[PDB]
Amino acid sequence: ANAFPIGLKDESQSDYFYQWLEDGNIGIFGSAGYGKSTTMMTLLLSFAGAYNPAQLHYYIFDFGNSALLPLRQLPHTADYFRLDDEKKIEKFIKFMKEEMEQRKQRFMEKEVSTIKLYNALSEEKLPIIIVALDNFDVVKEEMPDFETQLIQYARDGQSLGIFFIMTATRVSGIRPPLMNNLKTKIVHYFIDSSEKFSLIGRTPYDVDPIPGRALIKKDNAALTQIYLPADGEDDIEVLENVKREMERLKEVYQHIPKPKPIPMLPPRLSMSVFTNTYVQHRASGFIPVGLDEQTVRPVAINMRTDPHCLIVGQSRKGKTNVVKVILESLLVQEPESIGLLDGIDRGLAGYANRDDITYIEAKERLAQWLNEADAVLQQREREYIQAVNENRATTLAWPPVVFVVDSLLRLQQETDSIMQGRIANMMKQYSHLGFHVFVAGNANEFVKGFDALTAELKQIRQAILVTKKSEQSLFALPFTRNEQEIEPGFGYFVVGGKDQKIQIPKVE
Ligand SMILES: CNc1ccccc1C(=O)O[C@@H]1[C@H](O)[C@@H](n2cnc3c(N)ncnc32)O[C@H]1COP(=O)(O)OP(=O)(O)OP(=O)(O)O
Repeated sequence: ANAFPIGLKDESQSDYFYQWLEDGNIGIFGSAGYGKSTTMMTLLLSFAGAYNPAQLHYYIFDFGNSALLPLRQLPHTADYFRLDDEKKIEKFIKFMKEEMEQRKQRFMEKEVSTIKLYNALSEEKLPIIIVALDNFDVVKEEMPDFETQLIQYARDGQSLGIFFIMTATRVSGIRPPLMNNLKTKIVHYFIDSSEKFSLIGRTPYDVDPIPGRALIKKDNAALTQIYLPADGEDDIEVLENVKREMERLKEVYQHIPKPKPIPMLPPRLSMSVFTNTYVQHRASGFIPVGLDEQTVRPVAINMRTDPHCLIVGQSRKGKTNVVKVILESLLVQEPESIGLLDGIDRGLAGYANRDDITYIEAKERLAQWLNEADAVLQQREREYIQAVNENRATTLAWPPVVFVVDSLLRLQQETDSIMQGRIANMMKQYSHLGFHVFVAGNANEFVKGFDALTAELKQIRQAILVTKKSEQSLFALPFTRNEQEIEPGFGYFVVGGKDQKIQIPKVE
């Protein structure tokens, strides 16, 4: 449970025990082909057998030669990193900074120093995070940014319940801060004599003749034979039984929730893949518009609280795509009617033939749809008023009567003062009775328009921007000089003052 036996000490004989937490970070050292990765594999499997996946999280950085590739199958492993996975390692650095910062807040909120205290008092436990790193030499030379973070994890992490394990072929070159934080040190055979001398550490010879100066030996070193991770007579038999060992851990920890992999944005994102894999909420009155940039989770429009939405931007392709993302997501719901007013370019002609979609082009056809829409909304208004006057609980949600517009300029041309005022009144009257409006156009069109219809649209506080925040005077948002360019399938989701970057999926 606590004392993990990792090897047989040379002197009957007793096992060398590694105390949980107390013995701190582990530092595996030695020349090539002397059991650095086996010691790594023995440690990680030993801890996995005692603690749950929910209690113990691994993040294996295998930069050696795929020696820790079997450990990828473990339920304890959150993610597995290689030298080629640079973008994944960069995100991990961001993840740990946020995770450590969040930990420090929770510790300070409940007035505690160590993780052992926090988990004891708090009912919701935090997982122990071991950062396994095979081959430190390659990190030392080729990855100085990651090296800086590894020193921070070893120093500050242990108190927050974030331990660190690493193998290294050349100790001469490792910084004293990193070396000192490595509490436990497993030292395998070395070829060079100079490499051994540095691992001896402080001795009574280091003590100068000064009253008060002294060496404090906590515990003596021990010559130990490290156990193999599984029984076997050769490398293949051990590797086979190591696989069989993990199959048991998978079976034993079946109901225990597994750790989340590091969230990553795909290079290409379609609507079909977005709806199937990522979108796993499928709630009524929620239109998923795209994945968040940082967290990589579906962001959605709450139709009950925020019924209307603007699609602002210069890009014709960008706006039209966002309309299709909304139309596709609206079809998953059970709408009463959808009045699609397409622009002068007939881009959304494919949605015309589909069910529950009235394709609008001329002015006369728009008037017919407004009559059908208003007739339904008038009935809902009666049921709402009758419910309040009879002291009854009002209906929570209705089938959405949506009015999608691909072009604001086309809407103004196809309507007059009377018809524009009618639509504006419908928004004022029926916004709480399942009426929705999705307009698309340039930023200046909303601002320049002082007509009855456009005056109502400019007051809508929710929007999907497919343009820069600096290049619009509609929503007062935070921005800077060095703002990111608006590439295809990228925009901002504005709602209730706040905003966030999102990856908008392409509708084929
Ligand atoms: C990943 N290699 C193995 C995994 C399980 C069993 C054997 C091996 C193996 O390749 O054979 C060697 C010993 O049998 C096996 N071994 C360890 N302890 C042993 C022990 N107590 N008895 C017998 N063999 C042992 O270690 C191996 C040499 O060191 P290793 O490759 O583990 O690490 P490294 O090369 O020092 O560093 P890196 O992999 O990062 O380059």
